[PDB]
Amino acid sequence: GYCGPCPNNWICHRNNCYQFFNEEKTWNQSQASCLSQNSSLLKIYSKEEQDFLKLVKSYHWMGLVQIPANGSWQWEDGSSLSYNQLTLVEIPKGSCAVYGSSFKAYTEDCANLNTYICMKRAV
Amino acid sequence: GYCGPCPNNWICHRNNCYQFFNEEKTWNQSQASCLSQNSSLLKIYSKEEQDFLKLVKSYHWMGLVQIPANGSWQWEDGSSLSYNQLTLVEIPKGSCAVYGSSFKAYTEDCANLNTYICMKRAV
Repeated sequence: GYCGPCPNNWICHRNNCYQFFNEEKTWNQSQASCLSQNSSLLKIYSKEEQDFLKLVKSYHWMGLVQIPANGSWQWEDGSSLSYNQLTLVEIPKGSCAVYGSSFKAYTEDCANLNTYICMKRAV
Repeated sequence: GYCGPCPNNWICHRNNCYQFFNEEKTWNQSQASCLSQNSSLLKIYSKEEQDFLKLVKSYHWMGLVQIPANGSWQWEDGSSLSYNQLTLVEIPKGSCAVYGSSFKAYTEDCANLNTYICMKRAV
């Protein structure tokens, strides 16, 4: 069958759309860049349905952030981080997270410059 | 727009279809597995149009083999390996090649067991 719809030249899988950007930006600028293209930073909503992402090397900003008050990690769509989605390595002080392959994420200072991955959840 | 057509749950990009198999097989068994699903082992026909593949980690069988006589490397579709497609590291004796990320390939004994990537070139 066909996969989509998706922005031109984006990778499509189960109707989810992904694109990898190597221009480095802060977490906020990365999220903004994704939003300007009608998407959001990468969200791992299901390891089973996003299996190939385990093969993505290096580190990239994803849509996982820390809440100021309670300090609870949640995705940009407001949903909360679940145990079965990925293994988050909480390294001191950082309030944003980079995806680091193998369904593992690492906390970092949001002002750090990183490449990033945008995703459009299917409808 | 839409991307495809592609086998169910395969990754689609510019209408090319890809799937990553972690069950390890010899080069021949890997090619056969791809063929049985109407595809062929991964071919890098254009670094520009297959850019995201630079991010694929580990090593996987691809459709690049050595010809018995002249010993010229060519893809499975008969086309010849071009300089601008990838950097092939010819390590002694092997007649098959594994893709090793960053558009680099490494020669290996075809009987080695490796994970593999299948691809359906667009039409």
